[PDB]
Amino acid sequence: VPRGSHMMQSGPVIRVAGDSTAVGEGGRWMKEMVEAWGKKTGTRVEYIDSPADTNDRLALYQQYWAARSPDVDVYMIDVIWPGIVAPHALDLKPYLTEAELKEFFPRIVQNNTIRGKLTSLPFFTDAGILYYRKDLLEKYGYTSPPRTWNELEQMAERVMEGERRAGNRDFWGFVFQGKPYEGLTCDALEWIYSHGGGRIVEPDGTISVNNGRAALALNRAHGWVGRIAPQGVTSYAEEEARNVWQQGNSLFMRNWPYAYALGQAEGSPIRGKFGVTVLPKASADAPNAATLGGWQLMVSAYSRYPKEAVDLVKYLASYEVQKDNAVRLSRLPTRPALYTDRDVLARNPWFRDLLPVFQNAVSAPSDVAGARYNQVSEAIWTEVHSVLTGRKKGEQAVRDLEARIRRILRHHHHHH
Repeated sequence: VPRGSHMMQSGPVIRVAGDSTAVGEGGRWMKEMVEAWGKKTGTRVEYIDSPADTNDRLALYQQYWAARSPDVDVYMIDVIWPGIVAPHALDLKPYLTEAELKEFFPRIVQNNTIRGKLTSLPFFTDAGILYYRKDLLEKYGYTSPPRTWNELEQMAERVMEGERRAGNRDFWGFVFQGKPYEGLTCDALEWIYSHGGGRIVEPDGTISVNNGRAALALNRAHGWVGRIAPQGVTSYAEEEARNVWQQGNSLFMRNWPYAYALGQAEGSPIRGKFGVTVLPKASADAPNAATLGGWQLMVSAYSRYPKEAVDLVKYLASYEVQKDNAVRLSRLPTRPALYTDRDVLARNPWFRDLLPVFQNAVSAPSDVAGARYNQVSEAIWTEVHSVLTGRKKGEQAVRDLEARIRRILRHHHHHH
């Protein structure tokens, strides 16, 4: 076969579908890392811009997976996607030693493990956290943020009485996401799990929510509505909550981490006045909780170069690449060691406060629900929202919610 520029060059070409280089800096950075890996290893690489919209990205990836296409080796997948994409993922478990796997938060490794397959490595993350006004806590004699829900409610009532007396009729104690949508599922998982009430649906498939601790969790949350939280909280998603908070009108907020940098912006009324920590829990013997978000890296089951693709994924999820992502882009690492890295904390000191968040991360039940996740989530947010609006109590809601999820997850073919 003759040589010439138009003839085939031998050798692998490793193709990554990552964040888009057209939108913001995340995709430009990710492509820079892929190209760096290619240069350091002598491996040709190509980069595919993925949609920023999660549903559009999933659709794009499904065009490849439907065909068992070899044309992407590495995909960047959402936290709830392992549960639906596992058959399209190479099992990474044989390629990682225990020492290597243990460097990641175990709850995020668990999220990515579906019927024993390690579908993907943790890349960067997000979870539900507590925002608190440190100025106001100091003013009212508190030296640390609340560790329990009762403390939260006590502090909220004291600070609300003092700020309303001083004349701010718009001031509240707590804002969160109470609207009947996906975000309520995430708030509710935190409430229930942090009361010792379980994970709604357990990783082994047990529908555990009909229990006394879960019921209290929900009744407690109803007890906030119109009292330490606005009556309108039952219509709030993430940005309605952030609006009240960022105006200076809430002592506490539950939200995702994106609100932190927005609150520190030049014109923000609350710039320099807040901290973050893990959400409270019912008592010291209960566990903490933070509903898990974020992104993972999968090697395609259809890759023609699985070993090389794995090498690239391990590199992208490595200590130094995650560190670069944290220092340059403020992405939250999936390695606990980075939360005490002196260079990460010099750039992002508040990251330290998130270590207990990710040590206590819990996932929505996408592992077990598969193609029926949205049905299960809708059941959860509907029943929980029924409690927040006073239309039913927690005991009935958790009973009704168990029944709803059982119907959704039941095998079609019954046998009497």
